[PDB]
Amino acid sequence: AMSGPAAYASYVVRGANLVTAVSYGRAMRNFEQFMARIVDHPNALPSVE
Amino acid sequence: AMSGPAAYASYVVRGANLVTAVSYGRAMRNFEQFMARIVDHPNALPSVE
Repeated sequence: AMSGPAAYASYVVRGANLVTAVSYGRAMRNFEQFMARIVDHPNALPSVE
Repeated sequence: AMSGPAAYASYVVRGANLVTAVSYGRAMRNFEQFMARIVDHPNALPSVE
């Protein structure tokens, strides 16, 4: 007998993802994560943990 | 005799234009001015004034 999740994981294009979605190619999974890098906290090196 | 402008008009990719700029091969003209039409005040009919 094992364990695990009991639901799925949502994916919504709310926010400024929608603005990139309509007039372009697409939007971004992890957009808040993506905005956290290049404007919010740049020049960080790729660390696993 | 005439009056007129005295300088140019700025165009910077500051803000979320840069976020689209690194990933996708485009950037808007005043992303906020484009943001207000689609997510802030949608379906406003286009009028000249």
